[PDB]
Amino acid sequence: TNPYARGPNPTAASLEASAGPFTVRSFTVSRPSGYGAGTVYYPTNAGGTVGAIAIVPGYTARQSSIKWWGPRLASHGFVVITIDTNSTLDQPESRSSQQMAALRQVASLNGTSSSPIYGKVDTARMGVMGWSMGGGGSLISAANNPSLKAAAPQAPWHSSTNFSSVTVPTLIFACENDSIAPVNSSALPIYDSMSQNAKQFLEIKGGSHSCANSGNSNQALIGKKGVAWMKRFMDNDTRYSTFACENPNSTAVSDFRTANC
Repeated sequence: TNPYARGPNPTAASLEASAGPFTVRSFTVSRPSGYGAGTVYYPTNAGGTVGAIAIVPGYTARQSSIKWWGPRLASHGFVVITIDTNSTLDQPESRSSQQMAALRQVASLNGTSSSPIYGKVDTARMGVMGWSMGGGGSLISAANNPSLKAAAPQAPWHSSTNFSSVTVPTLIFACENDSIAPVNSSALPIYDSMSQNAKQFLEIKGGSHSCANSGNSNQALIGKKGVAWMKRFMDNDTRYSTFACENPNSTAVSDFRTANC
């Protein structure tokens, strides 16, 4: 039996719902270590230790843009830290460093007896997500730290599209009508560069650059896919293999690709 499996067997309905099975609480990081600010979301009633995920916004943006992932993922059995960067104008390499610093501080808090997440984290199982430059930072993080278990950036933005070094299972959310980081010059070339890993491409039909942000109108589908990918790869949880790897065959998806899943 898989020691990392948490929660009831998934259904499409349970993964499309606003909340998973676990109760979620959150706190503000008192003294952020290597990044600007953070909120930690965590399950209060998981049956074991859970992996941790660090999420980074885009240029000019703050936690609000990516906050919805905090409760959505934590309610399925993850500790999620959403960050503000040291500067809203930080570039992808700095964003990646700050994302990894946030994961490090989650590990610090797991070993800090006063913290609400004391002993709640399996520090060997971690994932990275983020929007635009924060998505590029997620891909840099994965390239530089292949022990990361999963990556799921959204509408990624990076000066290079060559991520052939990435061996981490990577799901790329993309937005069809993105005019900031057009799919044809950013998200798709990034996807196509990745040759060694489980990978997936999910493009939201008609989506603007903010199509996977807080307040999007596709939270059932996007949330199902993000949770399923993290469950399958961070928890080795093959109960999620079909949800993670399937084409959802959805009229809301204008481009779907997957390989080695």
